[PDB]
Amino acid sequence: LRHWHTVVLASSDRSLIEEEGPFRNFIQNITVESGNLNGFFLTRKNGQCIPLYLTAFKTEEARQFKLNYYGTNDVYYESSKPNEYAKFIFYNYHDGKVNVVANLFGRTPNLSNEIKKRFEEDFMNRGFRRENILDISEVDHC
Amino acid sequence: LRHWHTVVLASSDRSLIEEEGPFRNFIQNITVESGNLNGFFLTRKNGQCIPLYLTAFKTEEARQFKLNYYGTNDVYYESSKPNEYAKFIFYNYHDGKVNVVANLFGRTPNLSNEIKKRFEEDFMNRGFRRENILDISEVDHC
Ligand SMILES: [Cl-]
Ligand SMILES: [Cl-]
Ligand SMILES: [Cl-]
Ligand SMILES: [Cl-]
Ligand SMILES: [Cl-]
Ligand SMILES: [Zn+2]
Ligand SMILES: [Zn+2]
Repeated sequence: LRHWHTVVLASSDRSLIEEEGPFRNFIQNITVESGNLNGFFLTRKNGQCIPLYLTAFKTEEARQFKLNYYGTNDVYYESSKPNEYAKFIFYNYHDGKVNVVANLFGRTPNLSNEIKKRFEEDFMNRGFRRENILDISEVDHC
Repeated sequence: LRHWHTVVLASSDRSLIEEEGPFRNFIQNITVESGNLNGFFLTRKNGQCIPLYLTAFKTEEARQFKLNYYGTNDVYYESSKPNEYAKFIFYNYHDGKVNVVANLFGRTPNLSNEIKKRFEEDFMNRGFRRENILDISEVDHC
């Protein structure tokens, strides 16, 4: 779980992942430190690209983490092929309101259409609009 | 996962678990079938306690399930004391809106103070009012 790229972002609240949104972050590296996930991202804030470091701390159960950011978050990791892609589902609690932000990471800037399609269908199968899924592999970003 | 009782309900949207709420259901039994969880609950409607049968389907993750109810739900099972209690977290997706409904089940109508307190503070630590936690152990319910 080293070198990564954010390929697709999906959220119950589109603004969370729109330009300069709190969850429009682009992963660069993920370091596992004592079961915790040390993430290094880049993000655009007021006209520039800036570094963002966040640690998702382990919990009583594997693949589930806790992260303090834009409130609190329950983080779940998933992947059939851990060396090809990584999926992180964030349930963000911001002042009493809950939102889900799904992240699809790839070893390179893009991922197979198969992986991306299933990721996107799963999101849509949960009642979310296609407009809320942002494939950033086809977009220039930080 | 036999005999169970709903002891505490907690939700990001209080109305979901108050009277007439879609998630104010009382577990009676949980039967495992092919990795799936077949739950039998009671629901209060028009003065009567009515049966509610729902199957939470397995996934590529042992304690994770999928459930079609009041929209769709990603369900997670947790418990450090499997024969004493069961915790089920429902991330509900209804009309593009996300809500979290946590259920604490006991072998009997009530549960250890230690278990209930940990459950309750974990929920509160995510920015929710104590108002959103309903301990029904002493409430006359189905
Ligand atoms: Cl690369
Ligand atoms: Cl690169
Ligand atoms: Cl009993
Ligand atoms: Cl009984
Ligand atoms: Cl009742
Ligand atoms: Zn690269
Ligand atoms: Zn009993």
